[PDB]
Amino acid sequence: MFKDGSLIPYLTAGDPDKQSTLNFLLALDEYAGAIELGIPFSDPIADGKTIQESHYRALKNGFKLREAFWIVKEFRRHSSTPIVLMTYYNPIYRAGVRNFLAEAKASGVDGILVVDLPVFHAKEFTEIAREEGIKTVFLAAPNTPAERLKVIDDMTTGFVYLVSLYGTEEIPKTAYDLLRRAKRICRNKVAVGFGVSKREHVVSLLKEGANGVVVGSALVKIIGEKGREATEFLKKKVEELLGI
Repeated sequence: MFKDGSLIPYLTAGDPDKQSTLNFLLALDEYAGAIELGIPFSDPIADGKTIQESHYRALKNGFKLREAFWIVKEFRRHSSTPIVLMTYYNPIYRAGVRNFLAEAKASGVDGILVVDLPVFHAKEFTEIAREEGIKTVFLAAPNTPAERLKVIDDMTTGFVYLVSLYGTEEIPKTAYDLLRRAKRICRNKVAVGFGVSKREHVVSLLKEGANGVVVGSALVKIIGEKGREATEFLKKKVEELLGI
């Protein structure tokens, strides 16, 4: 869904507010090959400490689901950079799958990632997504075996997203091992969310086969620290990670 060598920012919607989120996106767009926009959820059990707290912040400040389409729609007025919406199933199941996908498609979303999509629903989800024009993005962790990777790659229309809960400040062997394994199997492009935070992390991961590197924790850390004034700080962190 993005160019090879891409840096892919991840931001939580409504952290600290939908307005600041828009500002951050517009500020990082020039460095982004694609963008992941996260929908805060009450029980973000799949996320690491940093991202979990951004979910809490966003919600505390009173974020509401569709406030995410506002961010996208507005962003679209300025950019055409691919946008991937990341969410938990709950919000979508409760709000009607097809209805959500359709609305997202209208707001300008290109692909969706449902962190905890029940395998029991995977198929129907992928089909509805295809009918609504939304590309799919599936996750795989260090404990995802070769056989599951294949099945994941086969249902993926957007790209395969590899993560590492591990954190770091070096990238764990187990994470490199996952990338390596994913490359010998996936036909789709793969992006990695391994909690990078240093230029060597970006250089290394790209060199090792990552089509794109996601950058979330490093950005969300700054945002929870600088609030609405995090903009320029984000630009510098991204430039540092880019070597510019």
